[PDB]
Amino acid sequence: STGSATTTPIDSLDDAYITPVQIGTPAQTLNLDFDTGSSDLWVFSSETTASEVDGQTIYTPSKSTTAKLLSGATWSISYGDGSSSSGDVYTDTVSVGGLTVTGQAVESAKKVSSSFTEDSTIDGLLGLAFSTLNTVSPTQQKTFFDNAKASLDSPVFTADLGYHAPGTYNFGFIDTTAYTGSITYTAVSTKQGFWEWTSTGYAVGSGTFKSTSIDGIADTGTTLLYLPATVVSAYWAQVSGAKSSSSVGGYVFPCSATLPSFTFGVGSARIVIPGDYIDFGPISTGSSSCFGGIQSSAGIGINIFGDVALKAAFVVFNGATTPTLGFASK
Ligand SMILES: Cc1nc(N)sc1-c1nccn1C
Repeated sequence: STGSATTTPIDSLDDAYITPVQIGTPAQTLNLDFDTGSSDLWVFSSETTASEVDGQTIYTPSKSTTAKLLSGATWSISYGDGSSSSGDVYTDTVSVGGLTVTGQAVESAKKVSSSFTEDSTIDGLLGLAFSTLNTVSPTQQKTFFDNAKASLDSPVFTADLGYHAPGTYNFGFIDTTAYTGSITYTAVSTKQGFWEWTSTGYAVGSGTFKSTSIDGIADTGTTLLYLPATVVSAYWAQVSGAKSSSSVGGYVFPCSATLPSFTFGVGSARIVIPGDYIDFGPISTGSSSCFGGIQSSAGIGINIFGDVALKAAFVVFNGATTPTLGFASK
């Protein structure tokens, strides 16, 4: 089997991407944030504290003839930005782009933090990291991909995120029309539960490539590109007036700037992030100070190849017996 679904930016800055997901019988369609940096499929629901729902579409398990409470199971998760959610668990039928899993754990939120309530466009998350990170207790649950994998034509999914435009998540096949050139595959460590790999270096604009190993994770659920402070300083030094602002929480730059591109290495191959992709717009409405899309990972504890990087590539998440990651230009 295969599946194919369109993923759409939630706003004009590509702050996140939402993909429609069918849950239950009859189908209830929710728009979920596909997150290769976590491993829980959770939804706003009829169980979510009413004051914490503000415009999201909810899953109502009592209206699904295939829903079953997973008795005794609870979940609780917190993300790198400090947001969080928690609740109980149902199993139900979940379909993405025509690919169906029966018995998928659907984690129903009883509580969500303010940043979830405040984002009316995101109805929940669909985790695509390794199932070892799933938070359900006392019986850990499998991700949608883990449950689907044996049925897929090939044990892969691909992320093809757009810059200020829709893109595609495919399951079970590699669309050879969706990228240019060849796909370069690179090793993955699953030891921390992530799609963790090592970039071979970087360049800023038209500058020379610096060969240096940069461990990090391929994370569709993180907006920006978080890299070591040395690398990030080298980038922003090429932008007149750019500075790290403790009050804003990262590098800012004059909105009048033309940002340089940023290149990262995948083996001997190179992925070029256009300067436009690094612009996250005014820090507050009407400001002439703009927020940068490349930020320091110092104090995160891991480098993160988030959407800023991934949207410049066609990315293969290869779930073969030994997982790997593939990157192609597009
Ligand atoms: C700040 C910026 N740097 C580029 N290379 S294009 C660009 C920009 N200004 C306004 C919108 N966008 C995308």
